[PDB]
Amino acid sequence: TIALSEIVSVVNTSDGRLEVFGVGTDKAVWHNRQMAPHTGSPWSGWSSLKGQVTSKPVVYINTDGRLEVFARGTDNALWHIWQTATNAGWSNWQSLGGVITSNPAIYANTDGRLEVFARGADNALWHISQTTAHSGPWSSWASLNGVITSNPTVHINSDGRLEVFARGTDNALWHIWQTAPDSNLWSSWESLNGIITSDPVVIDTADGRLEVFARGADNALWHIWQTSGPWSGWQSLNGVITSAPAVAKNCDNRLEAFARGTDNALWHTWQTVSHSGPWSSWQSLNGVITSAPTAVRDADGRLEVFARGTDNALWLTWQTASSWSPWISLGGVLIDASAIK
Amino acid sequence: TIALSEIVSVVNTSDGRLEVFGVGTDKAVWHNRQMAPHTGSPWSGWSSLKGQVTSKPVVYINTDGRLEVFARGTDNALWHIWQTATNAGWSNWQSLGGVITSNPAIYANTDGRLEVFARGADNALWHISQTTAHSGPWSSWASLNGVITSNPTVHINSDGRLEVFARGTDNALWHIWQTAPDSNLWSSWESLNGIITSDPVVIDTADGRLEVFARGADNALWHIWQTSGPWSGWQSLNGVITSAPAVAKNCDNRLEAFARGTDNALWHTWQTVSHSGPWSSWQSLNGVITSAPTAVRDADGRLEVFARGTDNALWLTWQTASSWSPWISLGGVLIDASAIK
Ligand SMILES: C[C@@H]1O[C@H](O)[C@H](O)[C@H](O)[C@H]1O
Ligand SMILES: C[C@@H]1O[C@H](O)[C@H](O)[C@H](O)[C@H]1O
Ligand SMILES: C[C@@H]1O[C@H](O)[C@H](O)[C@H](O)[C@H]1O
Ligand SMILES: C[C@@H]1O[C@H](O)[C@H](O)[C@H](O)[C@H]1O
Ligand SMILES: [Cl-]
Ligand SMILES: [Cl-]
Ligand SMILES: [Cl-]
Ligand SMILES: [Cl-]
Ligand SMILES: [Cl-]
Ligand SMILES: [Cl-]
Ligand code: NA
Ligand code: NA
Ligand code: NA
Ligand code: NA
Ligand code: NA
Ligand code: NA
Ligand code: NA
Ligand code: NA
Repeated sequence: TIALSEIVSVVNTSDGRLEVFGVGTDKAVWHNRQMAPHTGSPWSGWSSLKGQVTSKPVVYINTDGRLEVFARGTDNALWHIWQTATNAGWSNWQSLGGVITSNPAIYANTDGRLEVFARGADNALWHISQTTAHSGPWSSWASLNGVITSNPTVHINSDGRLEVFARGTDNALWHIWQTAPDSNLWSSWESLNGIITSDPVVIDTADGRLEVFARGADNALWHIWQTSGPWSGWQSLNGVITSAPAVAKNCDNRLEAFARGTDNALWHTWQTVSHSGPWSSWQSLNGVITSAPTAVRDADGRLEVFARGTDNALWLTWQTASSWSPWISLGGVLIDASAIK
Repeated sequence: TIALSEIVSVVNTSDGRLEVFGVGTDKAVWHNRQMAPHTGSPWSGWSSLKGQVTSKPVVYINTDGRLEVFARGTDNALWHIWQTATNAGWSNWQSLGGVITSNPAIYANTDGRLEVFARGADNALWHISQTTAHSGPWSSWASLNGVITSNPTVHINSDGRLEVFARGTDNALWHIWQTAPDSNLWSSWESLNGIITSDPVVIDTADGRLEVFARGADNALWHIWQTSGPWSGWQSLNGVITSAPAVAKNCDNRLEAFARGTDNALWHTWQTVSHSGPWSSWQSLNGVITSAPTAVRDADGRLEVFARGTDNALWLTWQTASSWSPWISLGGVLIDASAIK
C-alpha cells in the first residue's frame, strides 16, 4: 500500500490555462478548464471525455501543444485520447494494448516522441513510445525489468535523458535512466535506498538537477537529489503527512511541497529567499481533504492547489500577495481510481 | 539601415546560468558565464571560442541542453560551434556552407531539429535544418523567397509551427509560417503593414500568442500581436528610442520592453498588474550605452539587462525588490558585427 493518492491530473495548456482530469462514480474521465489564463479564472465546470478507466487518468502536453490523456481501461490495456488540433476537439479513446498494473507515467523525449511507462502483470516496468514526434503509430511494448511496488514516475535530465523512479520490493526508492536522449538504451536498475510509504514525486530544479520527494517510514516528508556524480543522502523535511506529497516550482524557482496533515487539512513547506534556500517550517492552508493535494503554477506565476473535499467535490486554493485564498469548490464527485493503493 | 543592434546573444543554460556571446576587435566570438544560477552571480570573465565572424554570433540551446552558436564566417558561409556534451567542452567551428547576408535566426522544431534562417545573396530568406533531433548532418539549403531589408527573427506558435518575421523593401513587417509543425511546407509571405526602423523582436505571450515589437517611422516603440484568426493593428507604446528594442517576460509573464533613449540611457516600459495588463509610462535605468540592450530572465525569475558602455565594455543591471541594481561592468571590448546595420 501507499499514502493516499492525488485525485486529479493537471496541465498548463498551450494558451496558459489550467485543465484538470479526474474520474467520476461512472468510471468516466471528467475534465475542468480555466476560461482565462489567470489566477481566480472562472471554470468550465465538469464535462465528460467518457471512457471506462481502472487507473488515475494522466494528461501530458505534446510538443505541438496537443493534450493527450492516458488511462488503464477495464481490459487492463493502456488507452489514450488526444486533441486532434491544439485546444480544439478530442479523438475517440483508442487502445495501445498491453496489460498494465499501474497508473501510466509519461514524458516527451528531446525528439518530441512521447514515451509511456507502466507496471506490467510480471510487476516489471514496461514502456511504449510514439514512433515520430507528437504522433502515432506507437512502438511495440517492451520491459525495462525490475520489480516495483508503487506507481512509477518519469522525468527528463538537463541533458535530455529520461529517468524513471519507483518503489521496490524492499520499499527503497529504485531508478533507471536512458544512457542517451531519445534512446532504447537504459541503465541497470539502481537503489537510492531509504524506506518510502508514498509514490515518489520527481521535479527538475532551477539548476537542472532531479529531486525526488516521498513519505518515509516515520510518515515525515523525505527528499534526495542529484549532485555525472552521485545522489545526496535522504534528508527529512519533517512534518507528519497522511497523503502523497505534491511539489511545484514558484515562478522564482523556489520548490514548495504540499500534503494532507494528521488534522486532514492541507500543509505546505517551501524553500525561502531563493531556489538555493533553506526550507520553511510546515504551515496550514486549512480545509478538510480526502485526497493528496495537486499543485501547479498558473500563467500569473502563482501556485494553485486542488484536493477532494469531504463532499467529494474538487476544492481549490491559490497564492495571494500576503497569504492564500479561502478554499472554493469546483463541484463534481471524484473517486480515487489509482491502479495502486 | 536599422536602429542600433544588440551587441550580445544570451541564453539560460540547462543548469540555469546566464551565458553571453559577443565579438571582439579580433572578430573572434567571446563568451562570459555566470558561475551560479542566481542574480548577482560572479562571472567567468571573457574567454575566446575563436573563429572569425562577419555577423552577430547567435547562441541557441538544443533540446538535449547543448549550446550551439551560429555566425557568418569571413567567406559569408554559415558557421557553427557546439558543446560536445551538456555544459562541457566545445567542438571546432565547422561550415554549413551557403552564402548569407544577415545574422542567423534559430529555433528548434517540435521534433528537436534546429532550423536556421538567414538572408541570401538574392536578398530572399534561406533555411537549413538538422536532419535528426539535436544532431547533424544538416539538410541542403533552400529558399523561402521574399525580399528582406532587416535581420530575420523566428519563433514558434503555440501549435508548434515556426514563423519568421523580417522587414520588406516597402519597410513594412512581413512574415511567413510553417503550415504544419516540423514541416518543409510554408505559407506565402504576408504583410503586417506598418513602417519599421529596427529589426523586429518576437516573443510568445503567457496565452501562446506571438507579439512583435519594432521601432516605427516616428522612432516610438510599436507592437502588433496574434488574436486561426488575424493580427491586431499596430499600436504605439510611445517613447523615443535610439536603438533596437529588447523584450523579455517577468516570471509572472508580464512583458517588459527595453531600449536606448535620446539621452543614451536605458529606458523600459512594462505591463502592470498581470500579463493582460496595461503598459507603464517609460522610466530610466540610467547608464550611458553604445548598443541596444539585451534582456533575459535569470533562474531567480529576475530580469537582467546587458548593454555596451562608453568604454566598449559590457555592463549589467538587474531587478531588485524595490528598483534595479546600479550598472556594473563585466569588462571586455565588444564590437557590433551585425551583418545588417
Ligand atoms: C548524474 C547521473 O544521472 C543519472 O541519470 C542517474 O540519476 C545517476 O544516478 C546519476 O549519477
Ligand atoms: C507568496 C508566498 O509564497 C510562498 O512560497 C508560500 O506559498 C507562502 O505561503 C506565500 O505567502
Ligand atoms: C493564427 C495564424 O497564425 C499564423 O502562424 C500567422 O501568424 C497568421 O497570420 C495567423 O492568422
Ligand atoms: C520589480 C519591478 O519589475 C517591473 O517589471 C519593472 O522592471 C520595475 O522596474 C521593477 O521595480
Ligand atoms: Cl466569471
Ligand atoms: Cl536491471
Ligand atoms: Cl496515513
Ligand atoms: Cl564572488
Ligand atoms: Cl511568397
Ligand atoms: Cl536613432
Ligand atoms: Na529523451
Ligand atoms: Na513526471
Ligand atoms: Na538532471
Ligand atoms: Na461543493
Ligand atoms: Na516545428
Ligand atoms: Na527568435
Ligand atoms: Na501562437
Ligand atoms: Na569597464
